[PDB]
Parts: sequence; structure tokens; C-alpha cells
Amino acid sequence: APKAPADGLKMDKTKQPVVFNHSVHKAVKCGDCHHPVNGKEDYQKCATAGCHDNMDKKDKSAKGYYHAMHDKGTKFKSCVGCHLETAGADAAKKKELTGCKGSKCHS
Ligand code: HEM
Ligand code: HEM
Ligand code: HEM
Ligand code: HEM
Repeated sequence: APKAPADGLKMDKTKQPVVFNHSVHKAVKCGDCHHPVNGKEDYQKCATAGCHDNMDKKDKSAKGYYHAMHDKGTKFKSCVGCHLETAGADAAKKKELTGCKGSKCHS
């Protein structure tokens, strides 16, 4: 099977890069993130050409990179969407896990 990479990976397609740590996410199935495409979990980088390669942050299509990391109501939970559910009503966790600045994603 594909193996989880080391912690400390940088997502740096944008001027607001974010560090992603697989170990913290080990209770999430791999294929919730590396989701099926044409019936097979796809482990390519998310912004591979033909994937989430649209770097317009207002785009809401299946190519919109920002959309795939931030929005609710998506077919697979996004970073922010899952974090909102995790934080629940806890305001401190909302800031830490979902804040647009001063959060664990963005300084
Ligand atoms: C589950 C144990 C699991 C596996 C296996 C896995 C693999 C994996 C690989 C091989 C990479 C590197 C891709 C590359 O070629 O650079 C990678 C990268 C990311 N992953 Fe992952 N991953 C597993 C689990 C999870 C889970 C549960 C999530 C979502 C909460 C997730 C997310 C990511 C992200 C984001 C990246 C970086 C990709 C990018 O920036 O394009 N992974 N993973
Ligand atoms: C990389 C780990 C990665 C992430 C993160 C990601 C997220 C993502 C979301 C949140 C959706 C749902 C969007 C919605 O509006 O419903 C989604 C959907 C699709 N993706 Fe994706 N995706 C990641 C990786 C990849 C890769 C590597 C590809 C291209 C091979 C890709 C493609 C697509 C496609 C197509 C969709 C729509 C799927 C469907 O409707 O069944 N994603 N992704
Ligand atoms: C989407 C690519 C994504 C990112 C980015 C991300 C980041 C992230 C950070 C920065 C933390 C805090 C710990 C750390 O520094 O690593 C964190 C914590 C949790 N996450 Fe996450 N996360 C992304 C995606 C997802 C998805 C899609 C889910 C749920 C399906 C998820 C869940 C969690 C959980 C649970 C934690 C731990 C929360 C806590 O309070 O410690 N993340 N993630
Ligand atoms: C709060 C809802 C919030 C905002 C607003 C926000 C903005 C933001 C911007 C402007 C970018 C850059 C987009 C571009 O193309 O210029 C960006 C990028 C990423 N973000 Fe974000 N972001 C908000 C919150 C969060 C949170 C809480 C997380 C982590 C759960 C997160 C994650 C990401 C990821 C991943 C990226 C892409 C990093 C990269 O590849 O450079 N955002 N965000």
C-alpha cells in the first residue's frame, strides 16, 4: 500500500503555505483525503494538472484548489470543513483549527 510520508510536509502552491502532519490525521482513512478518482484512490499531489489546479481562490469547481481546502458541503471533507466539525462549540479550538490567521494552519 502507499505509505504516509514524513510529518512536516509543506503545501506551498500559494503565498500562504501550510504544514501538514500525517501523524495527527492517522484516525482519518487515507482515502478520505486521497479520494477515489475513476474508482481508485488517487495519491498524486492535490494540485496535479487536471486535479485541483485552478489557483483562482474564488473558484468553486472541482478544480479549485482553495475550495478543496476551505469549503463546506464538499463531497469529501475539506481541511476547514472537517476541522469545524472537530472544534464543535469550543471557541479556542475554532481559532486553533479554523481561524484564518493566528491558527495552526496560518500564522
Ligand atoms: C493513510 C495512511 C495515508 C497515506 C498512505 C497517505 C499518503 C500520502 C502520500 C504518498 C503523500 C505524498 C504525495 C506526493 O507525491 O507528494 C501524501 C501527501 C498528502 N496527504 Fe496523505 N496519506 C494518508 C493519509 C492522509 C489523510 C488522512 C489526509 C487528509 C486529512 C492526507 C492529506 C495529504 C495531503 C494534504 C498531502 C499533501 C499533498 C499536496 O500538497 O499536494 N493524507 N499522502
Ligand atoms: C489531495 C490530498 C486532494 C485533496 C485535499 C482533494 C480534495 C477534494 C475535495 C474536497 C473535493 C470535493 C469538492 C466538491 O466541491 O465537492 C474533491 C473532488 C475531486 N477531486 Fe480532489 N483532492 C485531492 C486530490 C485529487 C487528485 C490527485 C485529483 C486528480 C487525479 C483530484 C480530482 C478531483 C476530482 C475530479 C473531484 C470530483 C470527484 C467526484 O465528484 O467524484 N483530487 N477533491
Ligand atoms: C487539509 C490538507 C488539512 C490541513 C492543512 C490540516 C491541518 C491540520 C493542522 C495544522 C492541525 C493541528 C496539528 C498540527 O500542527 O498538525 C490539524 C489537526 C487535526 N486535523 Fe487536520 N488538516 C487537514 C485536513 C483534515 C481533515 C480532512 C480532517 C478530518 C476528516 C482533519 C482532522 C484533524 C484532527 C482530528 C486534528 C486534531 C485536532 C486537535 O485538536 O488536535 N484534518 N490538521
Ligand atoms: C479562514 C476561513 C481562512 C482564510 C480566509 C484562508 C485564506 C487562505 C488564503 C488567502 C490562501 C492562499 C490562496 C491563494 O491562492 O492565494 C490559503 C491557502 C491555504 N489555506 Fe487557508 N484560510 C483560512 C483558514 C485555513 C485553515 C484553518 C487551514 C487549515 C485547516 C487552511 C489551509 C489552507 C491550505 C492547505 C492552503 C494552501 C497552501 C498552499 O498550498 O500554499 N486555511 N488560505
